[PDB]
Amino acid sequence: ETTALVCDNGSGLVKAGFAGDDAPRAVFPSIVGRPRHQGVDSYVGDEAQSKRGILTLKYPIEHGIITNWDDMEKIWHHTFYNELRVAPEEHPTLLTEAPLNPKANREKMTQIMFETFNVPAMYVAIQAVLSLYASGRTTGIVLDSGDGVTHNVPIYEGYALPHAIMRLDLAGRDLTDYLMKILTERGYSFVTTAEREIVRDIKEKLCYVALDFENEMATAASSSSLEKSYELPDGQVITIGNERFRCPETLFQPSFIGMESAGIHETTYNSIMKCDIDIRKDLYANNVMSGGTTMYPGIADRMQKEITALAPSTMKIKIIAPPERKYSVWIGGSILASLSTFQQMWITKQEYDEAGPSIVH
Ligand SMILES: C/C=C/C(=O)C[C@H]1CC[C@H](C)[C@H](CC(=O)NC[C@H](O)[C@H](C)C(=O)NCCC[C@H]2O[C@@]3(CCC[C@@H](CC[C@H](C)/C=C(\C)[C@H](C)O)O3)CC[C@@H]2C)O1
Ligand SMILES: Nc1ncnc2c1ncn2[C@@H]1O[C@H](COP(=O)(O)OP(=O)(O)OP(=O)(O)O)[C@@H](O)[C@H]1O
Ligand SMILES: [Ca+2]
Ligand SMILES: [Ca+2]
Ligand SMILES: [Ca+2]
Ligand SMILES: [Ca+2]
Repeated sequence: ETTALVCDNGSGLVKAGFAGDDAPRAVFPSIVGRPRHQGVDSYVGDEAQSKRGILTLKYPIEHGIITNWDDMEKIWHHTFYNELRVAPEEHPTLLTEAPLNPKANREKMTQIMFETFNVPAMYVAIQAVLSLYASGRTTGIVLDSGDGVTHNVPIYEGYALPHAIMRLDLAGRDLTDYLMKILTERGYSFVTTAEREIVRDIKEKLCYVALDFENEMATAASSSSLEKSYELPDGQVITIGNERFRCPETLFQPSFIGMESAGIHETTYNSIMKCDIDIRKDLYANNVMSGGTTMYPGIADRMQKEITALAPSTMKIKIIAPPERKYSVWIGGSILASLSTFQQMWITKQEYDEAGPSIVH
């Protein structure tokens, strides 16, 4: 066939699909399972998830960086052959990487696409910058927060400013774990692997960011107005009250999970302050949120409040939170891969043959 592919590999989820679609058609867990003793060769994604229990399950991307290459090769095979139902040798493939991904790492991605999958052409794009593009901008500061890592990435005239990038190893998995902890403290039992998945769903369905933590805690202590009932698959019902906003509060106050790090408002400010003073105005007016961990209701308003408190009193602050932002990286990749002016930028199989891996730089 013909259509270019966009594969946005994350710590928790693979988002894959065809350039020109408006969302990824294949979204599945970035997990590879190989047989346990009871099992007695490899499974990926939803099937791995459902056959977990007779598999040893591994995440090949850790905090946004590919670390297990053999399992990553399995992910990509499943992506092409099982999910997209394509022959990879027939489709140019755009892949994504984390900010500050080592050069040796982008090179191994490239070596594998060509030497294992025989793709005709490929490209590796930085995730946060693709999210900025998806919002129609070439200058701004992205907060990209997923399952495994959070970054602040200031971007000027199309390209990230690497000296000002901030990485925080606090993201959605840590929030899921903390929700599990605080639900356990309330008296619920969430221990099994099935139960951890339930907690992730609760997080995604019911959590939100309070505008002011203390005020919200006081409302929750004196009223039922913030309570929600959540129905488990087996029919059991639990009440979630202040856990709804205590969970994502950790993004702003990482001390809730024992981390000494600055919160996401502070890392955003600190990143802007590492940039030339003459571009800061434009960064402040173009803070784009990306990634599943930015999906909490209330997060934009809270960011607005917190950045306003840190920034000069006359600064225009604007937080942009696209509704599609679980998929902003992928959408930016799709938009980019379609541009007429991008077609020259693909690395072709023939160019790889002459130069070797470092051509991707
Ligand atoms: C000159 C230096 C280049 C570098 O890559 C240096 C690196 C060194 C390391 C440093 C950390 C930084 C990294 C970086 O930002 N890389 C680029 C990044 O991967 C993005 C996704 C990309 O590949 N982007 C490629 C964009 C290619 C497009 O570039 C343009 C110019 C720049 C802005 C870009 C905007 C494309 C989007 C899809 C369109 C939008 C937002 C319209 C305006 O709505 O178009 C013209 C068309 C062209 C096809 O920059
Ligand atoms: N509505 C929501 N509310 C809160 N969290 C959400 C919501 N939807 C998804 N998430 C969380 O977003 C995360 C997945 O987001 P995303 O796909 O951007 O991450 P990733 O790319 O796999 O990881 P990373 O970018 O950290 O490598 C998960 O932790 C998931 O639970
Ligand atoms: Ca991601
Ligand atoms: Ca307070
Ligand atoms: Ca703290
Ligand atoms: Ca200057």
